[PDB]
Order: sequence, then C-alpha cells, then structure tokens
Amino acid sequence: RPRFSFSIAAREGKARTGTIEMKRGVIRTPAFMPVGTAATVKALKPETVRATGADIILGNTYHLMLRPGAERIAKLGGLHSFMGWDRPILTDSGGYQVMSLTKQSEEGVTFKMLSPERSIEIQHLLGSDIVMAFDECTPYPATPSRAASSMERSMRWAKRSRDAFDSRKEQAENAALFGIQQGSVFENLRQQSADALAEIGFDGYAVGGLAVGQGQDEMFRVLDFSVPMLPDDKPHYLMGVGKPDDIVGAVERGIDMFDCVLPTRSGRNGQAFTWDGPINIRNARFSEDLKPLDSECHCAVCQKWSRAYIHHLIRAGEILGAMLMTEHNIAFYQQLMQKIRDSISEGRFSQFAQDFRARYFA
Amino acid sequence: RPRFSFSIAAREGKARTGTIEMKRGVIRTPAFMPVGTAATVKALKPETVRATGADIILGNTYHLMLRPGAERIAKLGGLHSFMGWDRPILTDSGGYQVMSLTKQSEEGVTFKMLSPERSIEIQHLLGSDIVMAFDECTPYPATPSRAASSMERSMRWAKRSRDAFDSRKEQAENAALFGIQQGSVFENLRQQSADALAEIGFDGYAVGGLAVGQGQDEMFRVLDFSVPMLPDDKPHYLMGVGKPDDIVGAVERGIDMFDCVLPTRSGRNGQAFTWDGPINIRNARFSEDLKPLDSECHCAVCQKWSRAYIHHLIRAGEILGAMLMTEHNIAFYQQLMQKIRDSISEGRFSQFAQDFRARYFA
Ligand SMILES: CCCCc1nc2c(=O)[nH][nH]c(=O)c2[nH]1
Ligand SMILES: CCCCc1nc2c(=O)[nH][nH]c(=O)c2[nH]1
Ligand SMILES: [Zn+2]
Ligand SMILES: [Zn+2]
Repeated sequence: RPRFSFSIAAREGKARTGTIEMKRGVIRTPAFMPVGTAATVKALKPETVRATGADIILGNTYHLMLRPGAERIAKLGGLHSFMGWDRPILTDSGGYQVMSLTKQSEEGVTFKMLSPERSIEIQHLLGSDIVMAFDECTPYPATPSRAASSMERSMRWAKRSRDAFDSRKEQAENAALFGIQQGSVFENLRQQSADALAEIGFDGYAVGGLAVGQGQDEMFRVLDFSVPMLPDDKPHYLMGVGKPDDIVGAVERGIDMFDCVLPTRSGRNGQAFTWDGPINIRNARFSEDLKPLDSECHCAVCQKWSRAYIHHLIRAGEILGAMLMTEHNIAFYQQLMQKIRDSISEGRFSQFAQDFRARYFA
Repeated sequence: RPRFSFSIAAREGKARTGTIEMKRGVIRTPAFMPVGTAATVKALKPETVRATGADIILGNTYHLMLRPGAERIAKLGGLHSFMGWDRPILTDSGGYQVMSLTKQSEEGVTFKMLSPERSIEIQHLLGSDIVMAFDECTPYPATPSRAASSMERSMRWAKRSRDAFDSRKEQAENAALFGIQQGSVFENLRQQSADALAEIGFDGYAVGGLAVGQGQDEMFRVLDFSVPMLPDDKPHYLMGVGKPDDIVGAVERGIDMFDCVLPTRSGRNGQAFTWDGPINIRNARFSEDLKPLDSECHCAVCQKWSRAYIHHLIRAGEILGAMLMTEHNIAFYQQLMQKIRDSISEGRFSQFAQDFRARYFA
C-alpha cells in the first residue's frame, strides 16, 4: 500500500463512497472514527473496536502529551504498539482542547507551549498516520471580524504545519497531513480559507469549527456552501460530528469522514442508539425487557444480552454495563456507515436518508 | 451428566484432585471460583471469564435479592440466562452479607427477612447449581460460649436449609446443597459441627468462618484439624479464601474449592499477581516497563500489553485498565489452580508448593 491514496468508487449527488489506502490499512468512506482519548477507546479492547467494523480511530494529542507524554510513547514504540491498535490512527492537533480544557499568541499557545511545529512533532512521536494541522477552533458564535482574524491565523498556522511535516523525512514518507478550514458560519471567510488551504496543498481537508454550538440547521447551511469549496478529489472530514442524523445529512453534503465522542460517552451514561432513535436504558420501562438494545443490530451485545440485564448493569454502576453499551453504540455507528456506503454504491442513498429519518425520528 | 458426582482421581497427602460433574458442566478440582457480585464478574464478559479457565462462578445472593431481585431474575429466565453464563453457578446464602453490609432471631435475620427457607427459595429463583445452606458467619475472634451458641444455631439452620431444598422437586433434582461448618477456631466445636452436618447429609461441605480476620498461621492451624472431620468423599469448600499462598496451603490441608474477591478487587486497584509475588502497577517504576505483567503468564493480557500501558490506564482511571488487570488476575488464579491439579496428578504437589512459596515470597 501507498502512503496515501483516496479513490472514489461511487457517487450520488454530493455524496461519495470510496477508500483511503494507507500503509497501515484501508479506510472505507464514508468513515466513522471512534475516539480514543488517552490511548484507549473507553471501555473497549482494540480487538473489539475492530470487531465493530472500525477501520481507523482518532487519538487526542492534548491528552497524550500530558499523560503519558509523547516522548515516552515514542520511547515505548509509538502509539499503535502501546495501545495495541495496528491500523490507521488519526490524531488531532491539540488546538481545540488547549483552549477548552492559556496565553494565545502568533507563536502558539502556552497553558497549564503548543505550536504548529510542536504539535506536528508530537503527532510524529505518537506515530500518527493522519496528522491534523494545528489550528484555532473559532468559538460559536463569532463576529465576522473575530472569525476572520481567527481564520487568518489558522491559515498561517496551516502553512507552518505543512512545512514542519515536510521537514521530517520519515513523517512525510509514511503519514498524511490534513488541513482544516475555518471561517465560522460565513461564506466569504470559508472560501478564503478553502483557497488558502488548497494553495498550500494537503492530503485531505477538514471542515473545522462546526461542532461548537451550532444547531443542525445551521451546520447544514454552512456545509451546503463550504464542502464544494474544498478539492473534490480529496477526503472531506467533518470534525466532531456527530449524531446519526447529523452524519447522514453531512454525507448528503459531501463529507467522507467523521468522529465524535457521543457513542462512547453516551453509552457510558445509559444512552443506546437504535434505528428507532436513542433510548435511555436506565428508564424503568426496560427493567424486564428481554429484547436486545436494537431489534436489527448485528453486534455481539445484541446477540447475547437483554435490555433488562444492561439496565441492571448501568443502574448498578457496573463496568460491564459501560463495556456493553459502548460496544453496541460503536457497532451501531459502524452499521450506519456501512448502510450509507452500500446505498451510495447502489444509487439509493437519497432514499436511504429519507427512510432513515422517517424511522429514527418517529 | 448427573445432578452431582464428585470423583477423586489422584491424591498426595491430604491434597486431592478430581472432578465435580453437574448438569451444566464439569468442575475441575481444586477449583477457584471468580466472584460475580451483582450478576457480573466485575469488568469481564462471561466469555472472558471462561477463557481464563474458570469452570464455575460464585453469585452473591444478598446483592441479587436487593438488585435486581430474585423474583425478577426468575421471571427473566434465571441468572444463567440473565448474565450469559451457561456453566455452573454457586450461590452463597446471604447470611454473611446481611450481617456485614439487623434484627437477629432464631427465625432468621431482618434488615435494611432472610431465613433458611427464604434463602433457599431465592437461590432456587436464581437457578443456582450449588446452593449454600443459610448460616451465621461467627465473627473473629469469638469466645467459646458465643462461638458455640452461633454454631448451634447454624446447625439448626442447616437442617432447615436441607428440608427447604428437598421440599422443592425441581431444585432437589437439578441442584446440589452444601453445608457449612462453623465453630470459630475451636476444635471441639468444629467437630460438633462436622458431626451435625454429616448426620443431616449434604453434597459438599464448606469450612465457614475462616476468612474473617484470622492470620494465615491461625487459619492453617484450624484447617489442620477441621478438614479431616468432614466426609472424605465429598468436596471441601473454603469460603472466602484467598491469597495465592493461602490457596496452596489449604489444598495441602484437603480443600477442593475456593472463592474470593481479591483477584477482581485487587485488580481494579492496581495490584497484579505474578509468580514472583504481587506488584502494584501504579508504581512509577513500571512507567516505561515493556514486559508483560508476568513473564510466564499465558493470558491474553500478557500476550498483548505491557506493564507501561496498564500503568498508564490505571493511573488515568481508564475502564480498560480495570478490564485488563482483572482478566490477568483471574487468569493467574486459574493457572495456579491448573498447576496445583497437574502437580497432585503427578505426585509432585508437595514440591510444587515448596517451589511456589520460595519464589512467590523471594
Ligand atoms: C467538541 C468537538 C470539537 C471537534 C474539533 N473541532 C476542531 C477544529 O475546528 N479545529 N481543530 C480541532 O482539533 C478540532 N476538533
Ligand atoms: C469476606 C469473606 C466471607 C466468606 C464467607 N464466609 C462465610 C461463612 O462462614 N458462612 N456463610 C457465607 O456465606 C460465607 N461467606
Ligand atoms: Zn447492538
Ligand atoms: Zn497475564
């Protein structure tokens, strides 16, 4: 396999399905990336993550550079070996969390320094397969002046990220680099940003700044004009999105890649995804319900345990409850992505989306 | 398979190895029973418990009758179906926890009623394979007068337990009933108790009251005279024991069955069992240690992850840390029991025990 090769096999409207080939494996697109926050997808063995159908996972840079540390992970053999996941890993740059969980300057951010060069070096030390440019995730809402200033800095940072990555032979030969579009909800700033990014040149293009408070209507509105601005022949990654219906609508608008903590975090808190919508398994109505979490789901959890048992586990605060809920939720997300890929491949994705929404929202 | 058949295949001194055949499967003896407190072996799928080599697990009656409730579990298909463990389950009577986690009377105990008849009915509702007589676990230390009064009540309760079990056709035909010897640390009271129990007649005999504060020397002293009092041709179960070295010494004194929460509870708190003794994986010395938890262990955890990674997980409070530590610890206990069975079968158990202790304590 090549360092990086994105191929589109089928299209329907703005939707695409295809593959990203990388040295550590193939990613089927549209792709959902489970989030591993501190070198673990919470409550799952990596074999279990794979078993659900995930082709790639996301690691957060901010958390790893703090614990256990990037240099330490590198000394230990890199993140794949450390955590036991041998397939592609996408790492974020750290740019988001350093502000949400500071001294900001043109150089980077100081907190209790992270900069483009340090972020790219940390992602190298981790042995990341897909490296995110170090950016600034503009808060929502933002005035046009502030969003412009923020976007402009991010684009200067994107060039610095590009050069830092290219300056390291082994990273440039074995990993890929994605740029991140900003500009808040403003069309002209999104265009400026896309333009800047394309001029630099990246292996893929994320749509940043849309998982930070916008309602779905608004996020969709911004995607409508923003995704066509990106190079068509490269993957499009919507950072931090989202709910099952967010994902369907974003694929309808040309997104190829997704991540979000909802299936893991929700799962631990008792929310299970079903084709008829989410359910809160702690609800007393499930106390004697012998059905699986979802009537159609092919996951191991639905093959073996009832709602009643998982209800008991979550109410009791049992670790196995977190494990079972998380596995099901991640499997549900993967089955959603499989249904999306198959329906685009068959030219019936628009119908799938309609059908999905009618039932999920009933 | 028969309802119950205990066969001794090999002996060495007081040590025995053999099998208990039951309708739901075969139990290899000496046996270690992982404890499932609220219908789950904490942080493990039942398939994982089996994978470690466990033939039977223990369920606590007290906790189940409180949550989710015995009648409810029965309505749901019984405990095996509920939790997804299809092999034998031994349940305790509830007698211990109702006092440690009250109004005591000859009838039973009232708390925020449990009695012999109710305890046996609850264990039936759960669908237990091995039912423990409802007893009183005498506190340690106890004066001889108090231990005698306590033991005497337990023996009256043992007869009531016997009759309650026999009065239910399906339970008597499909499960087994164990009696529990009391008498604190006193030889004459242990003899009285054994005598009473044998007169009633049980399928197996537990040694109760020795996991409640006695040091090893004392526990061993009491086992020395207590186990020979029990019927030779029935299993001998030491409730609540114990550490790896407790278990070796107790097999040397004729015990066939063990349970304790140490491998699970310890595991979650960062203690890992090794042939060179326990280690506390949170210790900074493991932060860059690439070795497995134990150099010889055949478990899945030691095949795949390093001390360094598990150290990170436990320090980070990650669920996967609890899962990995627990799997290893339960696998270690099972490998210990396998080594014990093989060495008795080969007539080299005395040497094994010597060798085990020299290394575990070095
Ligand atoms: C709460 C979800 C946040 C998702 C996210 N957005 C962004 C972004 O806009 N830029 N850089 C990032 O790492 C990033 N991560
Ligand atoms: C803290 C470990 C307690 C083990 C135990 N001992 C006993 C006993 O002596 N009688 N009945 C029981 O259920 C029981 N359980
Ligand atoms: Zn499922
Ligand atoms: Zn191990």
